[PDB]
Amino acid sequence: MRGVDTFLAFKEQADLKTPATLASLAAGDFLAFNSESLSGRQQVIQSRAIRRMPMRQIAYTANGTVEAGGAVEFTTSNYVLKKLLPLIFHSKTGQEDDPDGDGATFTLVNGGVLTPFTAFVGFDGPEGKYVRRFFGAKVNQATFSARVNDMLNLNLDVQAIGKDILQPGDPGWVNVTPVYPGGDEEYAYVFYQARVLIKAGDMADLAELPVESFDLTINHNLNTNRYRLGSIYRQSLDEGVTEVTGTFTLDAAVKSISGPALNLTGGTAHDPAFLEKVALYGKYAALKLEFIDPTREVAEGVPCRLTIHLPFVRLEEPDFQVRDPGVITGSARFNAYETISVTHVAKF
Amino acid sequence: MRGVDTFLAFKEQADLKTPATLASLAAGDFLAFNSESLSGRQQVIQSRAIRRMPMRQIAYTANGTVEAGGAVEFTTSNYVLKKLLPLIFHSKTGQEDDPDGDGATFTLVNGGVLTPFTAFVGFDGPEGKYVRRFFGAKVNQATFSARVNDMLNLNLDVQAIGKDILQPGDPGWVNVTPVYPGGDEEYAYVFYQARVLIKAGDMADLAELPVESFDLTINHNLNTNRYRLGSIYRQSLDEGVTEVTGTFTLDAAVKSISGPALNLTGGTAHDPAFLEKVALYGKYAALKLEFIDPTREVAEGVPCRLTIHLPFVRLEEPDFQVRDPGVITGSARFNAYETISVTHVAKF
Amino acid sequence: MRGVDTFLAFKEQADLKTPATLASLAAGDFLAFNSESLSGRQQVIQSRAIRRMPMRQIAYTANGTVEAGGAVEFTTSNYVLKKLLPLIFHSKTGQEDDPDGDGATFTLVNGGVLTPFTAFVGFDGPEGKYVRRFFGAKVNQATFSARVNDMLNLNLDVQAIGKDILQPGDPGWVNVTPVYPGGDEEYAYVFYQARVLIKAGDMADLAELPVESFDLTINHNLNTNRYRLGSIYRQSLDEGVTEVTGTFTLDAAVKSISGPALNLTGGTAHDPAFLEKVALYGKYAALKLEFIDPTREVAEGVPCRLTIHLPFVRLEEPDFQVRDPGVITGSARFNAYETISVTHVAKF
Amino acid sequence: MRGVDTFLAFKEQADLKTPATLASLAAGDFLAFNSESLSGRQQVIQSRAIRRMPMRQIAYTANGTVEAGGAVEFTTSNYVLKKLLPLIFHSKTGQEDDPDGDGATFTLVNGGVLTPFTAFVGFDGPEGKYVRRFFGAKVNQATFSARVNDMLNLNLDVQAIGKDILQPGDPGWVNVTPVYPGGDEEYAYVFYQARVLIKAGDMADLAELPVESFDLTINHNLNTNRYRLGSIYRQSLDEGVTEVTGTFTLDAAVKSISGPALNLTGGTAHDPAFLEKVALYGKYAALKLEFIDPTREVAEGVPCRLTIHLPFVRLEEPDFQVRDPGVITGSARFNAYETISVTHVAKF
Amino acid sequence: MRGVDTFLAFKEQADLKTPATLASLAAGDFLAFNSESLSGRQQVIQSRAIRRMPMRQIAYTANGTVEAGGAVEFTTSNYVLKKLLPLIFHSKTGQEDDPDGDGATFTLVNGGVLTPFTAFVGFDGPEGKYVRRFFGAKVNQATFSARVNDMLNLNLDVQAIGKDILQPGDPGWVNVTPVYPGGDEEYAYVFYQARVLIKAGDMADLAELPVESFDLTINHNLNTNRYRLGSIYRQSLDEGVTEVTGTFTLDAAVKSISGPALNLTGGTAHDPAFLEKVALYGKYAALKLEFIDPTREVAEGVPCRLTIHLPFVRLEEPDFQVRDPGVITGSARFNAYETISVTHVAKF
Repeated sequence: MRGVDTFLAFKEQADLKTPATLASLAAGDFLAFNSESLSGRQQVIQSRAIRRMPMRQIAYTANGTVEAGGAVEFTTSNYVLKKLLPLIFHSKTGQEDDPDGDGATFTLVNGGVLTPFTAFVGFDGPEGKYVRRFFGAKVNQATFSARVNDMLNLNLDVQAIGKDILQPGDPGWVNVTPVYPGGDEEYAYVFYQARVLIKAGDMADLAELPVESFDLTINHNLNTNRYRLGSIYRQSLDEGVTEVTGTFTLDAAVKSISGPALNLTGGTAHDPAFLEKVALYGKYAALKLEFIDPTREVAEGVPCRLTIHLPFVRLEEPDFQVRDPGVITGSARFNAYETISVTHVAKF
Repeated sequence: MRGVDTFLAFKEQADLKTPATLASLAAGDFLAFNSESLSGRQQVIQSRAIRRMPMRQIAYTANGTVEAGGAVEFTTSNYVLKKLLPLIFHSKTGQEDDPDGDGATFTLVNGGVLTPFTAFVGFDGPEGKYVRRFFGAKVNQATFSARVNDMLNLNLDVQAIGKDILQPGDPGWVNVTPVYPGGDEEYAYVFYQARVLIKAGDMADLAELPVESFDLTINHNLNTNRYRLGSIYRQSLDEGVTEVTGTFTLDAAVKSISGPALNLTGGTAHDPAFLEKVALYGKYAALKLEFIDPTREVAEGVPCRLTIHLPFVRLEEPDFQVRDPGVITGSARFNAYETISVTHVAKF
Repeated sequence: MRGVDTFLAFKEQADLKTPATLASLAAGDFLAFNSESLSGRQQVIQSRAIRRMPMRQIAYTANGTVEAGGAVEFTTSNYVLKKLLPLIFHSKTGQEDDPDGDGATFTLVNGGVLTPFTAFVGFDGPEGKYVRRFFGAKVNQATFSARVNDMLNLNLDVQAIGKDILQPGDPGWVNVTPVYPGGDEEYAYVFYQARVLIKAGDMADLAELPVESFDLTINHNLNTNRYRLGSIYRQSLDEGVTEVTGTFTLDAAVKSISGPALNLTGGTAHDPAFLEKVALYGKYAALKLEFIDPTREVAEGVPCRLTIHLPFVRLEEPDFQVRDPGVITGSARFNAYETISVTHVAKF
Repeated sequence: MRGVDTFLAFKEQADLKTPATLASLAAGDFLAFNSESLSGRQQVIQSRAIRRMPMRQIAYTANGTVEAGGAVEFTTSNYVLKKLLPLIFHSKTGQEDDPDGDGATFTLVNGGVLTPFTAFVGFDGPEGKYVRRFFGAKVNQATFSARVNDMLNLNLDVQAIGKDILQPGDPGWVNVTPVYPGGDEEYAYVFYQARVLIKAGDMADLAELPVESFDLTINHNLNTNRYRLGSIYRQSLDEGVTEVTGTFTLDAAVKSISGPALNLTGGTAHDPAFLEKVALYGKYAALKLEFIDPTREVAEGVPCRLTIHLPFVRLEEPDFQVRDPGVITGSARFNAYETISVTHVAKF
Repeated sequence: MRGVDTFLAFKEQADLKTPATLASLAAGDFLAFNSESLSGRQQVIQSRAIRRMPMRQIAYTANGTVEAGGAVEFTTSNYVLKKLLPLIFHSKTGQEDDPDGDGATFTLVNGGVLTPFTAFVGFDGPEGKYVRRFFGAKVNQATFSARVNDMLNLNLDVQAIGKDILQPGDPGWVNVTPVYPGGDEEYAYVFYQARVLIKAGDMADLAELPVESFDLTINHNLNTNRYRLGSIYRQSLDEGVTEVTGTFTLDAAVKSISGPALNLTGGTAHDPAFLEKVALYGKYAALKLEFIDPTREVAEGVPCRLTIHLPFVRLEEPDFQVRDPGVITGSARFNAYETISVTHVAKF
């Protein structure tokens, strides 16, 4: 088997306990991924009755609860986002390809819940055909990452209720053929389309920072330990409180490329201690990570766009250490507080 | 001192507390090793009486219990196995060079015990001569490892009661000269002599797997904390329950090279999910790791052989992750349950 | 032995592990080559057991995995192409000597595989007779090269599973007599039959470039490291992704000899920065390397022909350096992307 | 196009990111060069999403960061030096044609910076007209070389932010006509005007060495890897620490032609191991490479002059190997330490 | 200085750290060499304290460890061998000019060590007199080379502890006058005195091969990195394991000139694949490189002789490539394994 012999398909399921059928998979369900590590683990119970034996005994071993889940990396593309953003957030408003050009907005709501889905990891190679079905899956974490000379990546940590293996002849088997968007239909976001914008203190508008890389993690803090008597499976994947953290790498005392000057008082003079003072005084800043593809138009004059609005953000000490006689660089970590919004303007 | 200036010699001792003498060492006791890390550690006790002092004080420090032990790697050869297999297992039946050709079988028995031995790490170089004697030693762990373009290695984790240093002029000193088997007498096992065989479900016989590497660990779980008032030494090295684990690396959907087809129902059709289903359904499989040297005959038509019979084995999820568009490879871990047997057919 | 005393014969084998027999060689298997460098290498394993010895020891050395392969240069002729193009590409459609005159087309297909073959390098000279048989061979790389005052050359880099030596008296020996096409039957392509055609931007048709030389490499990126326990041989030669690169030498600001004008907007005015702008704007160009022999007719009015269609090609900076007061010449490297096709129209 | 059809023009630009316009070029900007190799390279990004495809595909490729730069060789002449010495060093004091006759002195200062410039490589030939503009250029390295029967050459390694192509009809195009100094106005330095002077230990003055050739490299160690999200271009060319190295070829045990005797104690007796002892004892020597043209007067009795003052220099082992029964010759490498000064006395 | 103005003298020193005095040099110490490249290198340490400075600073630079060594080429002659063979090998038995005629035998012993020596490279020319003394020198590598129309050459790679320069007036200076053997006393080995003999398989005796050239390298693998705190010098030159490799050039399928036929079964029929099969089957062969000067008698009927016995040798694939229609020639590389012996029968 080769990685090209395998397909990945997420499909949303009505109830957490009812896996999607392998015959319902259609266009839009199959995603091109960078790597998958979904797996299931069964727990083994050993009787505590003391017995003389040189080694473990089959008659006195039982198997207990099962876990399922793992990571999936994606290159954040057009259809990948269309499929995954609804699985990462609670509410969606609008349509990406809305003609007016405001796209779809994804937010976390007060008592919102995550959509459960079934992950199919199918294999069709010279050795044969079989599908790993992970049912009752939820996105536990989602990291957006942007590096130089790279694309925008999206790493999902998924928790599931259980795994099973479907093979030709099983009661729920269909010989599925993955269908993907055309090469001319699917688009990705590259590093040179990115813009990190910050605002703090009395700054009038968002000023663009020259960062080298950025990461943004949404962590839903699912409770993956709700077991009961009479079942080896998790009984739910209840979501806790969403923790939105992140990091971005940039120099010490950087000036803004565009927008106002980095100055907590809104003045025109640059503050070489801007981020350090933001971190030291516990100020709240507004971030905006924005990808714009001008070469792709969604409306009359509206380009493809992926904006992440993080109003109210608290930075840790920016980590600007004097390590050598060269340029002082560091990574500023941050935690988002009140809300996170994601607007995706895209045409399909 | 150089590593070539040193010798290693294990010798079996009647009682755990009576070290073997340095004059009893003879042919068969000295082993060629890859590396040794046997050492002793003394514990330092510091009085808790509160006293004003800028630093620790010699008058208020005592030294407590001592540990000894460490690792020794070997290239699993003819005489190395002859010497070490009796130290790793509880019972031996037969003789390796038995003319009929079934060799010696080493197994763990119900209430069996490990043989204690003394490890001599001797040095004889331009600087002088001295022996590190580790008395009351037992094999705590033993790992067999096979890699491609390598030999079969055996790593022993040894626990001992204590260490001492013998030097010219001590009451128990003898100027020992290590004697080793002739180059034409000693043989090793190479990777291309190895065969991993598996069996599960209704499979009729053992089918050979094409694995890239394998490891098998026997862990005797010695209790190394039995101290008493009136002695700085361990009072015993009581063995717990032997845990036999292992791992082997191979591809997803491997087909067997020889034997039947990998099929849990004994059919002739290949099952591309064989190991995954073995792990997911908690089935017990039979493994057999076997080295055969046809170029070395022990009987009329019986070749040198080292077989490790692991009936009843439980695999973890085989770890077949889609990491890249190339061949999907992974490592299947396993735990052995009821018994482990080791047959060594060898001529000396 | 002289190079004239040796023959070379490729023969296609059903399975990668079953070498072709030396008795199956017939007309069409024997090829006239410029030079061969096929060879096998055995790996030597040295025991890591530390031992005092001034030099390596025979008793403590083992031999490990084997590689085989090397290069073979051909003068791209009639029968050479007939034999080798099926070994370099995945799919073939048509017959070279098809009466209609479209020849055979060789392409890479989505999940296509390379044909394994056995290479016989036989020697029959005053010293005696013996054959080097390289079994399980695949074409790893194939370079087409055209220079002025030369013929079209084809250099193959071949990887194989192993080598063996056949001699009179061996179980698989036949006294083979090489049979070759008649001098009046075999034809080659000369430099003055070549045409390099390019197209980019809005150019309406392919415009001919005056190049001095060209090279085109197909690289199948075989995985030559798939070894296992129990075998010194490679277990497969799995092909990765085919990388098609190349280079052609020409002057700076060249005009086209025929076809439209080199103009990214399809106009009639020449663009002296055509290739530089193609490389700087990351445009995709279409190349066509075409050999035509009008003196050899395959159909009523169809000449012998070897066309290499490379639609979608990306040039690197054309390398037009001002080195001296003479004509500015340079080499434009390129990488092909979507597909490569090779049409061979030939009569045998 | 011929090398005579091309011109080269450097022009200093106010900010690193604002290229000089092609209409601002005037007398003094155009330089006669020996060879140019300025070029730009775009990086190509390949999506990591695993997909079945025989070859790279266009829809899944993006292009990333760009580099620009290359080498330019000059014959160190009057106006070439006037133009380039200000680009190689940090500070200039004086005017070459100062009547008093001390010329201009170029030095590296503590926190000094390099001047950014735009390099125009223009072509105007039978094929047409177009300019390669390399904007944001800095001198990364500068080598002065003197050989026998040659002129003094100056090789610049230049790093730039990016390249673009200007052509008739572009928004910033002007039909520039290169203007050069008259043949009777421009002068060069020949080998027979050179003098290498050394001083070490207690030597009272500088003693002239008879060297066969010399090289002196200034290396500014620019940081050419400062990229950010949202731009394919380098964000700066920050200069590190200037490393000034060099080499000169001469015979073993050479005596000085003029000045004192080569003697680390200032005595009149020659030391045949002078350079070897300077290198072995880690002594610091003072070098002075000086070109004087007596036939060209800049003041009443002051000739044209190019002096390179390298106080404090450390030689490596002079490389005086006995290779043959002839004269022992070798090359002494050196590293300059504290400061480097360059005085140019010239009339224009 | 000319190469004829210099002398070279090795002298054996009692301890590695005590250089031989320049007054102890006498007849037999001075050797005629082809070329020397002995040199010393001092390491320069740069403080890591970050400081603003355009260039390195003398106050913040220190110099560290020193290396010494280099190559010396000799024409393997009578006295050259007498002097150097004891420095290349561990043990010597016998005297070259022993009347019985078995000469001196040089071998590597189990725990043998190399003799340290001091190398004097003295210069006495019109410029003056001075000696380079390299103390604590050991032979790291020694290559014997034989070509057609050449003499037998011996290239030594020497590692030393340090270098110093002695000059008239130093505390250890003596005006040494080199004394050499008379022209009528010294003899060399020419190519036409050479014989390469091979034996493998069941061959009864050594059969002579017609080779074009040969090389044999002894490599002692000295550890040249044993430095300590408080010293800039190496603390030892500990020798590792001696690797004896070599190569000889010959034609493909060569027959033996004398001795038995090249046949792995001892038969009288020639095997055209002899060396290829020796390399492919991993057989061990016995080589013997032997120079005999019949015109020089050491005993009543015993001629001058230099034999290199290499029992047990493993050849790589002989490198017999079909490059052209002429005779197939190649080079067979080999590694010696168990022992190497060198017998020198010589009269002085």
